[PDB]
Amino acid sequence: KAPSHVPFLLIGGGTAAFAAARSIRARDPGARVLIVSEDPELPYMRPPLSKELWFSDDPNVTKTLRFKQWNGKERSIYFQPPSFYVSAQDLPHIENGGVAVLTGKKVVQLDVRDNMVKLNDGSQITYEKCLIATGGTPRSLSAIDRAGAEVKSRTTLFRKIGDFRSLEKISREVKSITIIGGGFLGSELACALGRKARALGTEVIQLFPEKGNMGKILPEYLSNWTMEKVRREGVKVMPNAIVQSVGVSSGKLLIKLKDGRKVETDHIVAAVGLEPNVELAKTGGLEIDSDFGGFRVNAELQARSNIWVAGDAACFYDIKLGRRRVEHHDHAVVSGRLAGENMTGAAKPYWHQSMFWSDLGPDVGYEAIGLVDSSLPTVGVFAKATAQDNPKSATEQSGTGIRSESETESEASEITIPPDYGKGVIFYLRDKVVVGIVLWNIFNRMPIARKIIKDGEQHEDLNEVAKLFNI
Ligand SMILES: Cc1cc2nc3c(=O)[nH]c(=O)nc-3n(C[C@H](O)[C@H](O)[C@H](O)COP(=O)(O)OP(=O)(O)OC[C@H]3O[C@@H](n4cnc5c(N)ncnc54)[C@H](O)[C@@H]3O)c2cc1C
Repeated sequence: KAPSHVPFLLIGGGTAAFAAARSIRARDPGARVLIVSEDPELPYMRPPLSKELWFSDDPNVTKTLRFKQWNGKERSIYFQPPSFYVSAQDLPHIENGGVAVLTGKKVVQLDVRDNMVKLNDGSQITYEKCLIATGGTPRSLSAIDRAGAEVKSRTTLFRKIGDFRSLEKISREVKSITIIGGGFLGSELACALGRKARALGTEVIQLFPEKGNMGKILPEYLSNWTMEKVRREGVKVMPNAIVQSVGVSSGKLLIKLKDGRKVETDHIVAAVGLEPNVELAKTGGLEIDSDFGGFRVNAELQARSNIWVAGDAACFYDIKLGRRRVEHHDHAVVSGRLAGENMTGAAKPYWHQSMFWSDLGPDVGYEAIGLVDSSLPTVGVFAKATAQDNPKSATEQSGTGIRSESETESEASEITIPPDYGKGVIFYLRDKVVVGIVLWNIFNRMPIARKIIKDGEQHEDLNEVAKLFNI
């Protein structure tokens, strides 16, 4: 089925590859683009898998994957209808070109000098320009790694459609599920599973070594508030939990913690970060970053004269922060688009400041930008929330749940300071300069946050700065 040659080859069929395909076709209306995708699905967005797809009373949603946004309006998880793609066989000579996807196929060898890749089925494909957009593989716990096949078979590493379907099934079938990891994803899943368990009368546990949810990122006040929110959903949250081992004890999973607590459960979900998919660097002879992970690229996202990297797999040069890798939807879209533009001769640098967002449900959301690390000095400024300061209202206003879309990618032109907390802004500092911002239930203000960080001025009074965020 695979053609012998394609002008544009995109390795991996995720968010970054789809953005690049769209960019290439916009700039070159007759372009011929092939996406090679190891997963059996056509390109789709990930955020709904831990969010709106769980907030449903319709059993058909697991089959269609057409979810309802917080505003009640339906959207498909897929970036475009399957009929918008051309067949890989037709690609070389179909009038006006198109975008094809080879699903269920892995690129296993990259030969840079020969502009060639080899698939797992032995197929050889040459390219003129290549994007690596392979994303990452979920990290496991060493305690699970060392526990043997039975424990492993009863642990979900949450990333794909397949994991959504298998976990949604498990949540209807078993009595107890344990999430390991306190980050945004672990916490989203805790809230999603918690809501399911309430209707079924079952148990959800979330455990992590930090003092509270998102403890590596949020300062203690807001980390603690989040833990209480998750507890209000019915979830048993266990902070200061260091996993010693995991075994099977008369049919149940048994998690032993260093402090002496034991946790008995039916299934485990791990959400403890990501290992960038860099296997192709071996045969490709490409440099990887041993400190931050990922393929090292220049300002234009090039690994080689005709090889670019975008999305989760890229270790890029952040304009403010230096060598960096992120796991942001926004980054995958903007870096993928830019790769596509540069593959069609734009030669433009990656200067975008990537934003991140998380919704715990329709009532609580976060946004983040820049260097966000709870070990840094911070200043938090908080206020009571208004009726509009929640993900649902933000989605009602914008028409979308993908916040990188509603926020805009832009930075504000100017930021003239105007002359039971439920929202706020948190500034992360270096010598009175703001290097990162977290927004709690404040929407449509990311351009202001980008402007503050880009300008890099010293600020005498952060309480004045907070007025820009309507605090
Ligand atoms: C459940 C979940 C929820 C998330 N929610 C948010 C959110 O709310 N906000 C936010 O900012 N970010 C969120 N993220 C992160 C965001 O989704 C990612 O940053 C984004 O998916 C990265 O896109 P990508 O194209 O780089 O990688 P991916 O989407 O991982 O795509 C990579 C693809 O390449 C395939 N592949 C790998 N190797 C090969 C190979 N050799 N040959 C062929 N194919 C290969 C993989 O199977 C995969 O399909 C979430 C992530 C997850 C998993």
